[PDB]
Amino acid sequence: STGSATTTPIDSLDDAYITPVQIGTPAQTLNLDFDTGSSDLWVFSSETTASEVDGQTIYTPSKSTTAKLLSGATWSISYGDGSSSSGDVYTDTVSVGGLTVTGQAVESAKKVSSSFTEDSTIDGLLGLAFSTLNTVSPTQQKTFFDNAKASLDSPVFTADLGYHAPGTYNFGFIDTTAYTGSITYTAVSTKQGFWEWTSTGYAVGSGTFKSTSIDGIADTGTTLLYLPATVVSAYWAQVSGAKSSSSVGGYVFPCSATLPSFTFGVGSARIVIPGDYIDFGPISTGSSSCFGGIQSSAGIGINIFGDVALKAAFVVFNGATTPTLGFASK
Repeated sequence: STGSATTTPIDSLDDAYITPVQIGTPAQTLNLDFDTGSSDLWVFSSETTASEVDGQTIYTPSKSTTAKLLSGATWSISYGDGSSSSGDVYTDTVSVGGLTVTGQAVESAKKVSSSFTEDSTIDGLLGLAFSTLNTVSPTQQKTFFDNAKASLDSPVFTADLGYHAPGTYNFGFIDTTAYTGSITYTAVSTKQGFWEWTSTGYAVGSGTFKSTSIDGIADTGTTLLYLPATVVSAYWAQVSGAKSSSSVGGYVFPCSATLPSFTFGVGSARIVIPGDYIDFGPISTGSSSCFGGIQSSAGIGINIFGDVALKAAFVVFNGATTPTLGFASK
């Protein structure tokens, strides 16, 4: 089997992407944030505290003839941005782009933090990291991809995120019309539960490539590109007026600037992020100070290849017995 679904930016900055997902019988369609950096499929629901729902579409398990309470199971998750959610668990039928999994754990939110409430466009998350990070207790649950894997034509999914435009998540096949050149594959460590790999270096604009190993994660659920302080300083030093602002919480630059591109290495190959992709717009409405799309990871503890980086490529998440990542230009 295969699946194919369109993924759409939630706003004009590409802050996140939503993909429609069918849950239950009859289908309830919710728009979920596919997140290769976490491993829980959780949804706003009829159980979510009413004051914490503001415009989201909810899953109502009592209206699904295939929903079953997973007795005793609870979940609770906290993300790198300080947001969180928690609740109980049902199993139900879940379909993405024509690919159907029965018995998928659907984590029903009883509580969500303010940032989720405030984002009416995101009805929940669909985690695509390794199932060892799933938070369900006392019996850890499998991701949608893990449950679908055996049925797929090939044990893979691909992320093709758009710049200010729709893109695609495919399951079970490589669309060879969706990229240019060849796909370069690179080793993955699953030891932290992430799609964790080592970039071979970087360049700023037309500058020379610096060979240096950068360990990080491919994370569709993170907006920006977080890299070591040395790398980020070298980038922003090429932008007149750019500075790190403790009050704003990162590098900012004049909105009148034209930004240089940023290149990262995948083996001997190179992925170029156009400068425009690094502009995240005014820090506040109407400001002439703009927020940078490349930020320091020094306070995180891990480097993060988020959407800024991934949307410059066609990305293969290869869930074979030994997992690997593939990157192609597009």
